[PDB]
Amino acid sequence: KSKLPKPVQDLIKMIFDVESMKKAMVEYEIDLQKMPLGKLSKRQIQAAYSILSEVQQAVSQGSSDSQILDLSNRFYTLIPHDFGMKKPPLLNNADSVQAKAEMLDNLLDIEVAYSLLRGGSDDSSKDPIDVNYEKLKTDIKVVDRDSEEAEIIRKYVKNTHATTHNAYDLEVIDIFKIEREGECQRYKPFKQLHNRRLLWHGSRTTNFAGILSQGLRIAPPEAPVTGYMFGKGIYFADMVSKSANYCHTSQGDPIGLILLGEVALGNMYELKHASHISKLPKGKHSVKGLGKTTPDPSANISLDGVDVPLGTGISSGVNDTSLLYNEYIVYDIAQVNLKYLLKLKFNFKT
Ligand SMILES: NC(=O)c1cccc2c1C(=O)N(C1CCNCC1)C2
Repeated sequence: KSKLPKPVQDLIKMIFDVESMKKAMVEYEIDLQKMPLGKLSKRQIQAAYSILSEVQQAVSQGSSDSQILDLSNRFYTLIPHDFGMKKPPLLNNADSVQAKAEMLDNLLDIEVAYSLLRGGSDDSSKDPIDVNYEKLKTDIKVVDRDSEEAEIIRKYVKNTHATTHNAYDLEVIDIFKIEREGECQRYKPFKQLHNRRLLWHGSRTTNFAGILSQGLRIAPPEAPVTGYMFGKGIYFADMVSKSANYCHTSQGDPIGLILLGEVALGNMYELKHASHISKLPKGKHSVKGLGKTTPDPSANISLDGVDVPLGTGISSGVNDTSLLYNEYIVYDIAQVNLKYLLKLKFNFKT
């Protein structure tokens, strides 16, 4: 039986839940009879991205239908859905390819996880929890409730959570210190770079095995650019309110996970509107999307050299911005050092 702590073990069970995988799929209207979990493939997901990019181009050009129809059939041939009747939705706009792409991102992480939860020696010497834990290649330690670290984190979560979107309330059930294998010697060279901050990154639970196992990644070339406001990179927030929205929780499954990463921002290229870049200006090492709301700068705290902007949310200088919350994008996976992972309960006000 595992020597790990209940909170950690329970974390393993969460990120490796098959049901959750089939749930996220069925929720996507994916036919589990035509496309069961095991059938999922990386190549297949690549091809699908490519089709979606062709649709974007078609949509942008103003393709004379049929071609927009043939591309739609193609995508639904690759990704088997069950509509029954009324026919599948036509992918003929930005909105459609955007959503279809977000799903492929998720489906990708599910394949990564299922491929892991099914790979390796499935013997009976070590217990399932221990085996799986290893597959993650991540050191997971529980952070004491009554500790300076926990105190800080809880304050960061409490302050950056407001009422203008008070559709729910946040409860920190567990906080873990995390250190992925490799993520250290890879980040080292970037630590010798100013503007290092502790930012948020929320994601569906089903994507966490792939995140811990392979770290946060950047969309592939084949992936359509629509949706990525500031190009293909890694996105973070300084307010749990913006990040917590990517955990996609509901009163049905009120529990989600959210990361806390130390990001070497360097000199930030500040923008107020979407802008595909990837290629920053000389001297710029990241992008900062200016939001209408920022954490009170006077409340900024630090440690080790990492700034924690846990100050309560105030109104930034600019409202001429399209963004409501700030956004931080880095285009090099090594500019990120994941530090903590939180298990949070979302209490919806309804
Ligand atoms: N994940 C986060 O915490 C997060 C935080 C801030 C902004 C964004 C994300 C995120 O994931 N964003 C997506 C990027 C891909 N295109 C859809 C939107 C934008």
